[PDB]
Amino acid sequence: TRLLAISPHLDDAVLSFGAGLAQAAQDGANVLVYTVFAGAAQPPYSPAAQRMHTIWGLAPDDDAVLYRRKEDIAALDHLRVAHRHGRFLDSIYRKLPDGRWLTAHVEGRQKLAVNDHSPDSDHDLVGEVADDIRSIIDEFDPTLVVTCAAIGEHPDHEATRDAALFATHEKNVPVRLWEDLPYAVFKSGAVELPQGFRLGSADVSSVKPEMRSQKFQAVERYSSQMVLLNGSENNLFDRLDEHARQNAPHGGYGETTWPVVRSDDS
Ligand SMILES: CCCCCCCCCC(=O)O
Ligand SMILES: [Zn+2]
Repeated sequence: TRLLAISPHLDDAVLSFGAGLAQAAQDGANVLVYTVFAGAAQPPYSPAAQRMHTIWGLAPDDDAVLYRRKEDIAALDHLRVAHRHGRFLDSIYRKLPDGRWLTAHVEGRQKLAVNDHSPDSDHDLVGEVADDIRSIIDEFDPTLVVTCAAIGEHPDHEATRDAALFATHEKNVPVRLWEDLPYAVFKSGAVELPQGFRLGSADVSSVKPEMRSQKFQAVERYSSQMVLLNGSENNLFDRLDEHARQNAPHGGYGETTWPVVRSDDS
């Protein structure tokens, strides 16, 4: 088994699929977690990025990508799986064709806004990510690819998912999507896939308590993300446990994944 997990950001694969990854490794699978939006960023940073850096417990002008890459390596090391850090800039570092930042902070609004931009610029990014994923598929030769469902609709998650769908379709490798966590705790779960693709029936895994423990410990390696993920209740792991319990009231911990298959008449 050669399992390629494609994470949009430095944390998503561990949060959503860390128990699956750890179990795969223990079972003897060759596991590689490739993060798309791990590209190096350097000042000057936008006000919005500087705001995020502060929330992440860094100085505004710190090399946040470096800090997060080190966290990712620590977390994946904990799960005993390999990492690969991609070249694409997180949405907080990207610019529009016109020179404006992609993401902006709006005074008095907690949620960051995305500036409108061309259909072409979106298509081009997905195309580039798909190119890189096709190259990794050639290099790693996975028997299975898993990436995010993009529940929560983060643009980076949607770009990752779509590019993975295109690349795996072209290369004829099976693909599954994980339920994005913690997003799925506060979203409906329904997603809109690119034309021609649809989800098959869900699998809800049953993971041994040791795997849950190992996942949760790995999550804690993402120090920069903890305050943000824990919320005003300090209850990330409680919420993840409850979500798992909902989906398997007769079980222990688990993670929901769906196969992606071709739609009828496509
Ligand atoms: C426009 C939103 C800013 C992008 C922030 C990406 C940070 C990673 C957190 C996550 O993976 O969920
Ligand atoms: Zn993410």
